Amino acid sequence: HMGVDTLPPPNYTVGFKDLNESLNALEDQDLDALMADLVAEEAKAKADKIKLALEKLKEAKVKKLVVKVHMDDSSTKSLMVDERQLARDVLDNLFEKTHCDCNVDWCLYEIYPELQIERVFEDHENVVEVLSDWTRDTENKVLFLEKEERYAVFKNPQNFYLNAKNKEYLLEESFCGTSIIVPELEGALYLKEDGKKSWKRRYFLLRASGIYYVPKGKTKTSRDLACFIQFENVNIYYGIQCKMKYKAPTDHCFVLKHPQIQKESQYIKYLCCDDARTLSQWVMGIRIAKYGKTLYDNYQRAVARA
Repeated sequence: HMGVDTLPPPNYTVGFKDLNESLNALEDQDLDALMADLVAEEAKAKADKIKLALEKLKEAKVKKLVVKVHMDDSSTKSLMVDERQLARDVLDNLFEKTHCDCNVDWCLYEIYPELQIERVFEDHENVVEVLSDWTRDTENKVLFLEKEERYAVFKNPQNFYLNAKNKEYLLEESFCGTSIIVPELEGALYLKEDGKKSWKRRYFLLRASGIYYVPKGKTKTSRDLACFIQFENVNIYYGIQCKMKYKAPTDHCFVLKHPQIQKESQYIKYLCCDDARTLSQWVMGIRIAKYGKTLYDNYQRAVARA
């Protein structure tokens, strides 16, 4: 019932040289906002140099991180992020700084350059929590960009649960109820074998708790199917260049990985779809499954800011 293991059996700045460079990278109002919290022309260059040193003598309390966020146009922004802040808050901060259009597609996006995987942050996720799993010498980056797939189901619920008013009923039925209705989603995918550049086609089914399969005949798709993986154990990511790197049949790949793992590992599960549409279906479906009603709330909170 538990399925495959996603783990083997039983930092203060991210994107900067040291705590100094990160604080030197803060905007004016932000540096002053930190000073306000921390306590309880040539003169500017020296006064803000002392604010730095004063601030650098400030530990305990609500723990803080300075996070470099990478923008569309290759610029960056350094944000103060304490451990109570969700992606929703960091987003709200980025909407103020950038004066963007505040559409629902804007999101934080993590990239793992070594593992070549990437995913949206969900808006309810604790930013510090996510970044804590990263190593000291990490290549990982946080991006601010538009991903119009992130709330696909809420814009077009008919495209996943296989008119303005009917969409409403579908979502209310699917989300605004006693329990979440996960899309009826089943099909063949290619599962990468542990530690090998080889892939096997298996028939898989989406359930609220995880991905399930038909073991070996066992009455085909009956109701005594086995558990491949539970969603509580993993985040879902896009896999990049799985074709070239692992001989994946296609480049339409998702990756299921425990947050903690930061290196090539056989506990990381790679799945390959036949086309881009099947990938889209599975990613949205697994996200609906894992996050349920929270995802719907995330959507509603975003539409309010639009």
